[PDB]
Amino acid sequence: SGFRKMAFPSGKVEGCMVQVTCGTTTLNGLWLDDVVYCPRHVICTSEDMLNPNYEDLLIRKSNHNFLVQAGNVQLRVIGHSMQNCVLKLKVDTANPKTPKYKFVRIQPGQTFSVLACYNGSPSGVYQCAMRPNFTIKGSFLNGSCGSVGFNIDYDCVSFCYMHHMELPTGVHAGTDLEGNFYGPFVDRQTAQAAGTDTTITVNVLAWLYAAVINGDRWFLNRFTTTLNDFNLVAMKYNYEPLTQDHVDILGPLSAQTGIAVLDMCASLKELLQNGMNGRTILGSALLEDEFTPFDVVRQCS
Amino acid sequence: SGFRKMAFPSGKVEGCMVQVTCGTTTLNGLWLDDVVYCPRHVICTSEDMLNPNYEDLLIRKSNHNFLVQAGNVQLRVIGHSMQNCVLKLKVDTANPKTPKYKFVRIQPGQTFSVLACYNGSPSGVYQCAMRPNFTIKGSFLNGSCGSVGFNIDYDCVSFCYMHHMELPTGVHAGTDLEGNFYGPFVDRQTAQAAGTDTTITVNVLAWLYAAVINGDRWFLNRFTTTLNDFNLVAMKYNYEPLTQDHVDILGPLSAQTGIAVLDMCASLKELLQNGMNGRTILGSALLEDEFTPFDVVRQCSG
Ligand SMILES: *[C@]1(C(=O)O)C[C@@H](c2ccccc2F)n2ncc(C(=O)Nc3ccccc3F)c2N1
Ligand SMILES: *[C@]1(C(=O)O)C[C@@H](c2ccccc2F)n2ncc(C(=O)Nc3ccccc3F)c2N1
Repeated sequence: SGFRKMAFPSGKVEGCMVQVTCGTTTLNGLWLDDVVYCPRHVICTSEDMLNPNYEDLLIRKSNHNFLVQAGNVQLRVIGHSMQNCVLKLKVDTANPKTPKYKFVRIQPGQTFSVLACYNGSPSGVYQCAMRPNFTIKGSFLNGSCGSVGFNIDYDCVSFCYMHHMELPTGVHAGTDLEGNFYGPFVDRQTAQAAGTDTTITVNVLAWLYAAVINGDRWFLNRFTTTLNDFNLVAMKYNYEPLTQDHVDILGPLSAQTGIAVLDMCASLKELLQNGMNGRTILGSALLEDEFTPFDVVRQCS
Repeated sequence: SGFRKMAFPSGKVEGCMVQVTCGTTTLNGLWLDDVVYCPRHVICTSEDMLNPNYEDLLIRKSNHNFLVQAGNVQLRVIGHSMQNCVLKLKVDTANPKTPKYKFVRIQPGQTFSVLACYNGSPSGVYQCAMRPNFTIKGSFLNGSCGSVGFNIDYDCVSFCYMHHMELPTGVHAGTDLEGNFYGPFVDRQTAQAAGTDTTITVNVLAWLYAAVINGDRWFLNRFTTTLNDFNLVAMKYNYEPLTQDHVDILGPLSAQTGIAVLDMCASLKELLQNGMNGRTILGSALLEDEFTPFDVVRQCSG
């Protein structure tokens, strides 16, 4: 029993973290096979980040203008390229600790573990959700760029995120491992608007099932609802619309608890309209939306 | 910016997790040098846990009755001994992945990372606080016993906790790495009272400092208090009394934010007496106490 925000064991990813330096700038890199991936803004100086011309800046750089360090040992760059917003520094030696890996571009509402790093060294690990507005609510300080997000499937590491910036509003933005930003963000020191964020409805319902499995049932009510009627309330409270796909994804949790998905929706409608009235669910005074149905199943089983 | 419950990277601990089987019972073990550490209840059957005589049960066990497996590598058990509530199985080979380590008995209020494991395989990592009543609020299922809690200092792993049981109340109990339980708990399937739990006051104040560093300052007030005055409110609200030692440990955060500790105490007093009025602090509608002043410094600067 007990329900916790749980990150994946980070060992397979720790062995891939390197320090990347280009002039005065030092950030983190991911060494997989003979390639080191890192944010391309590593090639920018203070007077460049307002509107950098990355193609021009990268031309002024040579393979030897990048110092890559894995622990104490220095790696040698034999070819540099730019793929969207990521720099790919090809090194002469393959990382012997390269795990079985995949690059995946996750969907909003999905979760992953962040291995926060500083100077190529892992500092901590925590679980994040990709918000519906494509930002993440992380914990990042200067030097944390190049830190990655990932999921594990048995022995396969699926890398899905690379940290690129903290927006002026304190929220975090980054790319997939092909350098494509999640959301409308760009790699420049400019005020950028994140969309209106919404609550991940299917994740709140999954967490309500996690609470039922762990003994917290006070919120289960005599009322019920329809999918279209529930969405009327959800739209008022800035919750993302619930589809039949979301109901289907919730099927295994519904079966384990004996609680119909629409009945759990009925309980959630009353929690939104009437609030929690100073009560807690799984140790929280707010409705939690950063656990997917898969996160609940794998933690409870 | 941002504030999160952050665990230590678990790689150095993953290389130490093994599977330990004794008859039908399988749980996790910790392999450091040529010793495998695990809960002594591994030698019990379902109908032994009511009141086991561990010394008598262990006498019926020989080295070959313990099957120890690190991945697919089978370890050969050449010695066995019981130290308090842990079994120490001597194996014929040193773990090549043994990191630099220490065994520590943490104090109540201190935090640590838990690497939850099943069948000797790691499944997740999360941070826990050793509650003032010596329980932890974790996430453990059947098969999780033998999972460890730890802290990392540079390259050194300080193992502080081994999981042994979930009480009927749903909370978790275990030992340090010398097999001494935290709290009054025993390793038997019996109803056991965890005392009244109290809130770690120094940790709540540290998190209020973390909130101010992150821009959350609505709760800051034009009031001040004294140590004894604050403590009359802390005793009313089941918060542990604040001492000058806690004040001193908060020193760095007070210096960084420019907010005196007794002034932060006055804000906490107003929050205890008036609630949060439906507002949030660092993404929470509750006062948080599972972050120490060290956890705040490591994250807010580091
Ligand atoms: C990242 C790096 O490590 O190089 C760090 C990251 C950052 C900075 C400060 C606090 C947290 C945090 F995650 N970061 N944000 C922005 C940038 C950057 O290179 N440029 C920049 C500056 C200001 C606003 C937007 C922007 F893109 C970095 N660098
Ligand atoms: C642990 C093991 O893996 O052997 C598992 C742990 C447990 C059980 C169920 C849910 C969560 C959880 F952490 N556990 N709790 C108790 C015990 C045990 O061996 N005996 C027992 C049973 C009930 C209460 C106390 C008690 F000691 C285990 N074993």
